[PDB]
Amino acid sequence: MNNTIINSLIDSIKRSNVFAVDSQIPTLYMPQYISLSGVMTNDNQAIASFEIRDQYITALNHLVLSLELPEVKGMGRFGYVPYVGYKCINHVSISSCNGVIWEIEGEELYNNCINNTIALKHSGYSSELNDISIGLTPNDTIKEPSTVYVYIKTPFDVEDTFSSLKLSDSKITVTVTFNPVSDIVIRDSSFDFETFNKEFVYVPELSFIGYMVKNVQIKPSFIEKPRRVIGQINQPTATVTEVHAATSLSVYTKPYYGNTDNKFISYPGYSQDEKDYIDAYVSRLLDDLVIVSDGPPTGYPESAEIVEVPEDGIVSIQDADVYVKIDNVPDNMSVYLHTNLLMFGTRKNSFIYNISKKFSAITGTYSDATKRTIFAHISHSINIIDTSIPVSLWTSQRNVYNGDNRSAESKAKDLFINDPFIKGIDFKNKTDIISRLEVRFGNDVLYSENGPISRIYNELLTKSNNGTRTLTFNFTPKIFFRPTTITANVSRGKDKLSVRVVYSTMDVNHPIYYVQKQLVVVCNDLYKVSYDQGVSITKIM
Amino acid sequence: AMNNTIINSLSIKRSNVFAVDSQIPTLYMPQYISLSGVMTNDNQAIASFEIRDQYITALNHLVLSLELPEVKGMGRFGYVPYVGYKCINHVSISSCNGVIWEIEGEELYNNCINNTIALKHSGYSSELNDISIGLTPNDTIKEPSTVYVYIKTPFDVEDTFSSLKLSDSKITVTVTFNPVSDIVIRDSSFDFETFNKEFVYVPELSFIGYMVKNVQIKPSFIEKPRRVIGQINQPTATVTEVHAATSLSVYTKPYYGNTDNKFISYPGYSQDEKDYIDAYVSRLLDDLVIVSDGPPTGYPESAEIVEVPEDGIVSIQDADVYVKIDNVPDNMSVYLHTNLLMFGTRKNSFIYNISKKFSAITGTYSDATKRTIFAHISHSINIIDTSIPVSLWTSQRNVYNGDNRSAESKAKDLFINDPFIKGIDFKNKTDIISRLEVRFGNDVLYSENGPISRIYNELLTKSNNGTRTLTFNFTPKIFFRPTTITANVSRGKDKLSVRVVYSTMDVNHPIYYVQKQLVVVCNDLYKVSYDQGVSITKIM
Amino acid sequence: IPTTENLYFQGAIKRSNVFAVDSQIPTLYMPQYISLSGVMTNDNQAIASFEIRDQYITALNHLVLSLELPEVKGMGRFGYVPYVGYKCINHVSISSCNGVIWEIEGEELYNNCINNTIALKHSGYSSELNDISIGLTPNDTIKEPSTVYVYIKTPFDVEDTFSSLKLSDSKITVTVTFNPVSDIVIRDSSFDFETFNKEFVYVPELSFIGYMVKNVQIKPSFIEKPRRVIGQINQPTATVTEVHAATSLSVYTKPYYGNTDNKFISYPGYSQDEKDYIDAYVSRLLDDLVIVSDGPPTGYPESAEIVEVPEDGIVSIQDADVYVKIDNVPDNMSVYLHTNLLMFGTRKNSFIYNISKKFSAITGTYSDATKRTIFAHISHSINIIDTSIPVSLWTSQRNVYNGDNRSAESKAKDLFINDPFIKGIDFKNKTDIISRLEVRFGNDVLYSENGPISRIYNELLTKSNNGTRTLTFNFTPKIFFRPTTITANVSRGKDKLSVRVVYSTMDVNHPIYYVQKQLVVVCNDLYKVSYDQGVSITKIM
Ligand SMILES: CO[C@H]1/C=C/O[C@@]2(C)Oc3c(C)c(O)c4c(c3C2=O)C2=NC3(CCN(CC(C)C)CC3)NC2=C(NC(=O)/C(C)=C\C=C\[C@H](C)[C@H](O)[C@@H](C)[C@@H](O)[C@@H](C)[C@H](OC(C)=O)[C@@H]1C)C4=O
Repeated sequence: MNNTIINSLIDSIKRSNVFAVDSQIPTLYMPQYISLSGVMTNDNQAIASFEIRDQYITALNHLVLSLELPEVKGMGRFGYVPYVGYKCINHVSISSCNGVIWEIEGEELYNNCINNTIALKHSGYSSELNDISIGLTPNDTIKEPSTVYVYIKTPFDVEDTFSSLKLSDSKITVTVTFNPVSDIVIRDSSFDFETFNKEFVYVPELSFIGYMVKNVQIKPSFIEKPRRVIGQINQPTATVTEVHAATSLSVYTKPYYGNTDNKFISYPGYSQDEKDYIDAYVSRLLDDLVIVSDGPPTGYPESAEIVEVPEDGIVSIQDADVYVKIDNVPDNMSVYLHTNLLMFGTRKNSFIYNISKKFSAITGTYSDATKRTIFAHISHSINIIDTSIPVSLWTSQRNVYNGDNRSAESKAKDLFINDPFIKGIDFKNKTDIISRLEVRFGNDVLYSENGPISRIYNELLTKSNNGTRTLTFNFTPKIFFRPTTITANVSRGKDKLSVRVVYSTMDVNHPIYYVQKQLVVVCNDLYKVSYDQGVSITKIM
Repeated sequence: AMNNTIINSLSIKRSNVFAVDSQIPTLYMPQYISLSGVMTNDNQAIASFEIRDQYITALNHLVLSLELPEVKGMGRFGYVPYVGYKCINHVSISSCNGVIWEIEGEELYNNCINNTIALKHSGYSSELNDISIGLTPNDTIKEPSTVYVYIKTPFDVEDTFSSLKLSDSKITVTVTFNPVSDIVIRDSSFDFETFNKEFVYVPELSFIGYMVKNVQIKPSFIEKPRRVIGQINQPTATVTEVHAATSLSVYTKPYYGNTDNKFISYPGYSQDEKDYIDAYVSRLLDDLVIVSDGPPTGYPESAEIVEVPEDGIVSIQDADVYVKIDNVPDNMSVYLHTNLLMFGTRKNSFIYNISKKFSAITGTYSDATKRTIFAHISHSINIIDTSIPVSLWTSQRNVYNGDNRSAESKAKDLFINDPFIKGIDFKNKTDIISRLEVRFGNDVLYSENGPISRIYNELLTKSNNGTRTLTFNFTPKIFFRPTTITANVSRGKDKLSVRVVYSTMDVNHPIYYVQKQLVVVCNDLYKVSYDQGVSITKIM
Repeated sequence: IPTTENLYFQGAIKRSNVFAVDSQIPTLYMPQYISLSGVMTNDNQAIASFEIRDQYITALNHLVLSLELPEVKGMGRFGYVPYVGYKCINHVSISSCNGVIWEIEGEELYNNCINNTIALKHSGYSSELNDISIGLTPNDTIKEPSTVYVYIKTPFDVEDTFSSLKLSDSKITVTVTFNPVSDIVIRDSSFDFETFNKEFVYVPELSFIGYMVKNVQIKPSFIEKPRRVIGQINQPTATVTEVHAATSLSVYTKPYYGNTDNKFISYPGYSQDEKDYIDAYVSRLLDDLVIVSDGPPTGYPESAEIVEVPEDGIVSIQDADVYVKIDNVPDNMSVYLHTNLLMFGTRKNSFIYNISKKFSAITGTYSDATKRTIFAHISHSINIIDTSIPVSLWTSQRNVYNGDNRSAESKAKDLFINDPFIKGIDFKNKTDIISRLEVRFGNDVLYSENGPISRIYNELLTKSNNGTRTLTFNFTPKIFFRPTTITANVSRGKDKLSVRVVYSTMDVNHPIYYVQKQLVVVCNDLYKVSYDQGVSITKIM
């Protein structure tokens, strides 16, 4: 230590000790990780029930659901959706003999864990699970058996032991409803889904941190329970009734693919970036987009317009110019460009949405050894929306053209995607289709915004990179304080939350226009956690 | 079920760790409030936001929205990474009694540098930061976008507890903006003259407002940052009237006022050290290795383009460059530019040559596109090379021509005016400080050779890009009165004098001529009193 | 119609103040960053002693050890292990005149900092340090001199000034024992390690945050000291004796490479992902795997089976088919495939583990200019285990075949890896080799598991992606509360923690089977910090 600091200190005011503290004796307890097998029940929806009844387990928290993924054998393309564990959850319910204590919808549990990288990884996020593997023979192993762990985040984990679920000498039932296996699987037509669906069984195990407490001093607390309201298809409104004490309100959009066969051209697999989705789509198209053939290429529909690339290299599709230059092309062969690989239009001789027009430069070298074109660099304007268009909409009734002018080989490689937690109108939820949000508490306008400033606040306040337009009414510390809520006024009709959105106007000649939307409104109501005590007499009969 | 061993294991006063009394908080109601400002115009843009409402009792979490316009026309254009923070010059929160809290643009950015989410919202995408090209005068270079800048204040530390209370006073939030030149990376082709004339800052301030029923206001303490920028290249800077300081930060900034702010390359959205280097290598390669029918044309007379021998090795003095290109036509030969960029202060002395920084170049010539497709490059190019302004290659100090590149390459040079660059390179990799000496009055307060104060700053703040910082306060904020370095007016200990020893560079290296500026940041303690409106008082 | 009401707060007793707090006056103190040079001692093991003796250093925390890495000159391949700073630490000991206050093993300090990205970076994680650099001339600079910073995390940093180590007018000694330089260096046979080991010296400097406190009010506290027990080689048990008050128990595996020369085929350098390890291995093998030669290739052992690739492109190695197609092959030359690059078999008529059979497609273009094959795309089933096999195990006595059928050029590029902190049986600790864990407190079974649910909990509760099978007993916030421990019953015999694992069964014909294992058990015991007659620690019993 230098002299200047010594002189600065070398009087007597009431000071708080910042260099020592009294190590308070905590409640005498003992934790233990407890694992239990359930009871399976079977629209023949799979339901697992876990009963927790023990004199020693005083309190419990940190629920983790294990799932045994079986060995997948056979032919065809198969892969699991990212975070497979969360995606196979439809509903989680924690109940006692008095009724439901806390419950959540599958998507909401996922939304609550979206900022937890570790919980998402344990759930099932690997190249082993999420890459689309191919089976060549009926006995070939597509996927090896694996175990996934789903962190069932509850309000009891917030402040560890302080927030824990205290079993007041009663039975606790944890009920897990599962989504059909079709929701968690990405497969092609070649894959035998019918056999798989029948043969597949959900193999769960519930784990939790149990606490054996000596002379526990139980006190009443407060809990936030989530409620979900899904609006009418393509309707820009949704209402949450009986709102008396709400801590938060979330608003988001979901696509509805019930009007399609849920088939999509491409899928990136484990690689989940916006660029990864785009690159996978470009790769799938390139095979049919630029062809090196001896004369006019064969195997394409009559509707297809495959033009020979001039010496200039530029092929003009209306106003759009495509520069195609392939090296080491054999003298007997020529370079061809598919000028209408995928096209859409609602009126004859009108605006046409052509996927071939979304390319500006294609360069590569022809391989004599593999009889394939090895593409070097592609200049395109392909977006996340293009990769998110269901194949059905290209060949829909609304289209005046054939639509899908790809080869039968390409069409056979299309994958079924039935992920239950998709948001917006694209796989990455990039496109914001809400131009204005209006929240009304009864007749009075509670909140309005054009830009997603509520989403920006949600992302900041929750340290999340994928948030939703959320209104937070509670800025008080949880567990130690009674949560602040938006309070109702039944007499003035201020007992409901009415959400109204203004959807972005889309072009009728773009296939995304026909993707149906659903408004999702999530409300977190406040409940009081009480512990029933008293004497009851019963007539012996 | 619980096992027998744990059961067997289980008058003393014990604290309840399994239950707590859910305390009734102060009755309040939060609301996200958004306001439009008042624009004022060296004709510097200033946005004023006035906050006053009988129901807005307190506020925190200031977020500034910015409407980036559609950019149309010809040329290369892109935004600097974290565009939102970069366009902020100064933020000032004041009342009728004066300024409550204020910050310089760079300091606000420095405070949010460890916040990934805040940085992303600010504007960090391929859509904004990649250098896009406009082909026709009506072509859209950049689509309109909205960016969100988190104005981190001392009021967010402990949420409602730390929040700024409004004692029936008018709170003004003043945002001074940097010129649009600082947030834009563009080439000569881009019509910046029209862009600068037509561009307008479109701001909107958002904050979390609180309606508090019967608020019980108490006095608090606030840390306000002060910045002192030293004389260009001067290894000294002094902070006067230091009476109660919580911290002191020291860093360096480059100065490019002696250049045209033009640089050869830029990686765009990809911001790693390797990304900067790879972009530079890519830009030089087409001029470095030429496949031509006879001696290549279009280069200055000063250029020394040598034909690559059958051996493949071209010797530039002591440096050997292996150049081997596949599928070269019979009528054409492989050439190496042996002096692409050169610098020297004397005619027969040491030369800094960029071509000598290459050891192996391999590729395949494309007959279809008439260009060389490079496979693998072995080089010793560093982050400093990518950070040299073009002006320094053709400077007066240089005995050589300097820039022996083609007119095509020179036309692709980009103007970079990022206001928050640190050190002498874009990634602030090179540490140019050999010694730090901090004096309080006349006495040496702290002395260091290695950047151990930076290592402590990075550890204690969980940041990967920190500064040489002396922290005097290790006491928890809000709940305690901050610990400070106290002054002695009588003894003369009322100023912080920083003296550095810059590491000396080679005069024959162009980086030597990059001007430096020493930045000293001091955080003074102020008392916040709500008697007769909101007012701050300097602890002395 | 476009107008929407802009109204504020449209949703409106002893109360705790949530909008204001009393700014308590703290203890009068002054911090200072203090740096000290040590005293080097030399089994000739390196030991650095730092004596802290000052009447004004009242308390201290945040220990940071600086290390001056020298300029590395000469020929051969050389690079440092990632996080070089932590890897050179063997043991850290903080002691006073009364004895040891706190101490840690090198690996445990690293384990405690594994979730701290910043601390790991400061330690030495750069392309400059970790990439394997090559020296061409005896005076060529391989590595430039560098300074690394090792954050010696102690229990005194938990609650900053509150948790800080107080110096009761006593001399505090910080002793740092260093691992041999062999442990922190990755080099080939060409590199003169004999001279390097002789010329290398550890150049340390200890830094800490010292606090000069005016009228300090010292109070007794509690400290957790880690204890490590390493089981006998290939022994599935390990016991921790005298367990009286433990806060946690960690169990993990380590490989033992003493039965090998510590040489490995490949190393990715700075790039440390699972894919980076795999890609580096594939790259190293490709040079010998696919050969473009004028007639049968030379330089390989007689044991090697190099087959000419047919016009078909398919080379069949038993039931495995390898598609090899190289472009621009000269007319005087042919394409060859090494069908047994690396092979292992316990019997002559048994299952043979062949690395060449792990490849399905190899495509590239031959360069006439550089006389090399430039590989475009490789389809393989190479895993993290393959990259983790020591070269010695390919040519071991157990193998009835030659094993290593690579060229002398490839074999000369093999690197010595002596990283002291490797876990599991692979470099990334991906493969879980424990099928069952049994923890006993005395003779009674305390905890048993099949799946790694204790590791899943460790990873969740500590927000770490690289955790260990850990049993936590303390769920109470440190420093404010007295830590909750598993208490002993000396009379009943429960005064020891006995761990037992059941290793997952591997195939005898796979070289990984012969990688020897060591069980590591870490126990954190509770000690009382008493400041009567200087600083001293007492074991809670
Ligand atoms: C909402 O929760 C709050 C408490 C109530 O919850 C209670 C009911 O459960 C607690 C739990 C679970 C705790 O772990 C602590 C306390 C309490 C409670 O009382 C403390 N209670 C006191 C007891 C003594 N008084 C007065 C005086 C003598 C100093 C102060 C509080 N100190 C306390 C601590 N800290 C210390 O002693 C030490 C060794 C250091 C403290 C440093 C600073 C000061 C804190 O870091 C500060 C930022 C803190 O306020 C937040 C971490 C948080 O507050 C918020 C708003 O976020 C609390 C956890 C605790 O660790």
